[PDB]
Amino acid sequence: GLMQFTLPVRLCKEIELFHFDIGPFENMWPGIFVYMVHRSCGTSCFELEKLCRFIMSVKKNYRRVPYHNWKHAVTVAHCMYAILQNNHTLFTDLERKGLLIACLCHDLDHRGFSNSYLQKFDHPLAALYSTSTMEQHHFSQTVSILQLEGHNIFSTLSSSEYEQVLEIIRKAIIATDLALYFGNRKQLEEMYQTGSLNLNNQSHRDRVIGLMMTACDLCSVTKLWPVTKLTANDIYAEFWAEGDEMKKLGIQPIPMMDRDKKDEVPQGQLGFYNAVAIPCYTTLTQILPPTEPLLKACRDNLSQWEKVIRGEE
Ligand SMILES: CCOC(=O)NC(=S)Nc1cc(NC(=O)c2c(C(=O)N3CCC3)cnn2C)cc(C)n1
Ligand SMILES: [Mg+2]
Ligand SMILES: [Zn+2]
Repeated sequence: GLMQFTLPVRLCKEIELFHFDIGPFENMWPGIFVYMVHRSCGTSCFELEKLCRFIMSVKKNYRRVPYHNWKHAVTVAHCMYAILQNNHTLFTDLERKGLLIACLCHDLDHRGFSNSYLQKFDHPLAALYSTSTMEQHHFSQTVSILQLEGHNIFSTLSSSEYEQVLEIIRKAIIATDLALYFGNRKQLEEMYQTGSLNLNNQSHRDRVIGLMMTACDLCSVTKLWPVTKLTANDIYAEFWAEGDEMKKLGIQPIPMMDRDKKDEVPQGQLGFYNAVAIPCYTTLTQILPPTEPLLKACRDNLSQWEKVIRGEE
């Protein structure tokens, strides 16, 4: 109970920053996650033994895919950690508990294919969950792992506190379905500009947690340029595999996913930053002023993608 995790000095300091990269040493990522729960939540939120057992089962159930992998899980949790730490007082004891767990769990057992590929493949999971297919899977896998023996990290919550935190986690994971992001951000835009946004309204909180989830999920666009650029390679390695599988079903993939259309990457990054990333971090920064570094770093990387187009790299 007196066993504080500590990190080497450069990590200890850099981890507080939004643009922190968790590094290539996989064996340090569990320790980094625990460090963030202890600072974000307290050293008493979770029985350490149960937490460590939970983390290692969660890790085991991420697959060896180029992008939607255990490193993505921890990177997304670290972004949520930075948001929580820069907005100390806005979040309940329960949201702080739930949201680092949701982020760690948000892509459990991902295979590196979109909902669309499953629906066109006719994957069993598309019959069981008609919308937000993978995301209902990820939540389902989260509940499975919580119900393994010695894995209930929530065991000392009351029955209703338990139900609230599993409900925070379920909405949080559903919200990582980017198809849902657009409406969620539009509504947050109106609510904030007409002045009706009320953080005491549970349905409003829900939406603000969903936008945080999109922001943390997309945080590859908010890293220093060399991190952003090398991640883009992993992201496209999955996209191109999915395009290949689309061709195998006899379907021209969208060009984003076609590996014969690599030259169009820089212009597709512009679209994505313009239609998705910048609007996301904009609305987030309006709602949560201290998250501004995410917007500023996204705009830096947009400017780095325009330089790629101008043959300046
Ligand atoms: C209905 C489908 O229609 C459409 O194409 N809409 C849209 S969102 N297209 C789209 C999205 C891109 N996304 C990214 O590059 C990306 C992601 C991302 O989308 N995901 C989902 C898994 C992680 C995360 N980080 N980064 C850099 C790029 C281009 C060229 N196009
Ligand atoms: Mg996902
Ligand atoms: Zn994700």
